[PDB]
Amino acid sequence: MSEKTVLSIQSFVTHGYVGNKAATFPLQLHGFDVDGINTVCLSNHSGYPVIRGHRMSLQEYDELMEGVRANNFLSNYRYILTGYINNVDIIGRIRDTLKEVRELREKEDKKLTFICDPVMKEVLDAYRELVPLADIVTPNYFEASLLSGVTVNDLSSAILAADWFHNCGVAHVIIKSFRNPTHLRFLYSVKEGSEAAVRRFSGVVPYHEGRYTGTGDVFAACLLAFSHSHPMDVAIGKSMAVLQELIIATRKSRELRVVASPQVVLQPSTVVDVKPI
Amino acid sequence: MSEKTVLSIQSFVTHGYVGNKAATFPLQLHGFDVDGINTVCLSNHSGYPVIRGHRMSLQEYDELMEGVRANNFLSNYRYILTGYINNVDIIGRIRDTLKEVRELREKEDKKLTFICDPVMKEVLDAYRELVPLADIVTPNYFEASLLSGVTVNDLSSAILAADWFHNCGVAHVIIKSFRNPTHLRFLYSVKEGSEAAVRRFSGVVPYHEGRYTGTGDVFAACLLAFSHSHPMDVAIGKSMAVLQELIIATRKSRELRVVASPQVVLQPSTVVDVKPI
Ligand SMILES: Nc1ncnc2c1ncn2[C@@H]1O[C@H](COP(=O)(O)OP(=O)(O)OP(=O)(O)O)[C@@H](O)[C@H]1O
Ligand SMILES: Nc1ncnc2c1ncn2[C@@H]1O[C@H](COP(=O)(O)OP(=O)(O)OP(=O)(O)O)[C@@H](O)[C@H]1O
Repeated sequence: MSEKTVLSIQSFVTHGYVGNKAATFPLQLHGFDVDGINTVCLSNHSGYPVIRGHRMSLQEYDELMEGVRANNFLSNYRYILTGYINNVDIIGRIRDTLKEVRELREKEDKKLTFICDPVMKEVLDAYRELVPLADIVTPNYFEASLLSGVTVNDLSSAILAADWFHNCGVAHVIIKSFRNPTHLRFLYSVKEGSEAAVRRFSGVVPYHEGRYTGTGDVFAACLLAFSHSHPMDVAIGKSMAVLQELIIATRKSRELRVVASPQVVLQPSTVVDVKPI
Repeated sequence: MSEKTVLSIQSFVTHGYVGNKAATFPLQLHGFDVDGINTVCLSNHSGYPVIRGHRMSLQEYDELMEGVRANNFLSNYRYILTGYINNVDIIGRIRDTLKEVRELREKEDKKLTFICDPVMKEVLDAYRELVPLADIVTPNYFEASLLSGVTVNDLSSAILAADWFHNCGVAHVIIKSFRNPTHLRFLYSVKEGSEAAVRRFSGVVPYHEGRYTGTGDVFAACLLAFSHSHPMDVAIGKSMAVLQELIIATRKSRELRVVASPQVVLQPSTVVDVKPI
């Protein structure tokens, strides 16, 4: 408990649990004031026969942001969370949105934590430019492979990928999974500065067959929430646990029912060991 | 606990607690799957020096709805909740959105409850056409005065206003307040059909000086939630209590901090007597 304000910039769907709908409830459950910017407002996520809706233009984004800036809302965000954007100009514009906030915050001696979930064209080049400004990044193995140039097959390659992120400026790197078969392994790598020694942690979670929509979005939201007063390694463990229990709860590519299981999001009971290397 | 699906059609702001942001969290806290349609996506509510953002056009609404309809999402809403729309064509279109859902539901022998918060031009005429389809309406005194043609000054006039709503087809009418000075009085009036006797209830809540944004939006959301398994009179009492406690909690035109007080939304402790007349 402290300043729990988040600007969350992600997709929005009317039906299903992805993007800002998936992120906002877990955050609010943990006491966070979430200011949302919906980069798209669609009918649903991919998977269905049909998808429709509105996609935010650069003009619309800029215009929204005029109000947000003019009314001094930028000074009051302790966190920025980005998810699915898929627009070169806007992900390109977020570099600016981030930079306006950080300077506003630093001038009043308050902190800012930018958590970038690099959800993935020319969008890749734009992410390569944005990720260096992140305090925490949460790539899946595919996104880590694309950004770093290193195919993330296993722990060793995951570590080389994570080094790329530290080299471009990122302190905290979570590579959320890679697949001995009946488990998924993750890597957390932390390097608190150029002249700072890197420490790595790894752990596993049981693999469950099938696909589950919105897992990455809920993970990032829980990571933010748990990172507020838990050390990062503990926060990663609790986030992995939330997902592990939610994926099991829906076993009784389909939705996670987070709303049906709020105590799981608040207080996961499954223990995930995030073990130092 | 039962089918807790809601299609909620209201405004959305990035900053502040109004519209769909104000409604969605209380509903989710009570276990509801909320499918949101954001009729506008603005930077903030009225009150600030500047307001900016996007307003949904008829074309956009229709296009969104194509996806929602095509994917058979309409059949799975137990509730429809409407709030701030302010667009003749769209509030005009909601008549259709409502009618598609009701027939889909009736054909599978399931129920539908439409709660209309008639937030208020040519918009008035359009509401006069939409309100007859509502199961529950939640006008403030101004909106009851505008719709009915009767100035709602006191209990007697509130009752004549409520009669207008029953006459055009509405079973459950809540006139949320009118101002002996240190209290606000409300009226709940129920008439379960043309050939059904009207019953009325009234109660009071302590008046608190100042303005508080989003009270109507949170009230309607809590009413829906509490109406699910409580009788309506009890549900009105609990909703009035939630607001009464939230307005007191922010005393320690400014925001209600619902996220800071989730147990108040789930389990209000203040008792509001909804007394039969
Ligand atoms: N069967 C599963 N599918 C997806 N995620 C799982 C599964 N089982 C466990 N998880 C947990 O969910 C977390 C997020 O999964 P992943 O790394 O695939 O993100 P993602 O691919 O972005 O997910 P999504 O695309 O669904 O948002 C993983 O770190 C993992 O611990
Ligand atoms: N000082 C107050 N201001 C507003 N609402 C209050 C106040 N004190 C108690 N309330 C409760 O809040 C409920 C909603 O208020 P009201 O009927 O004014 O809706 P509204 O005018 O639509 O509010 P808003 O415009 O803020 O959404 C009332 O029924 C009342 O019981």
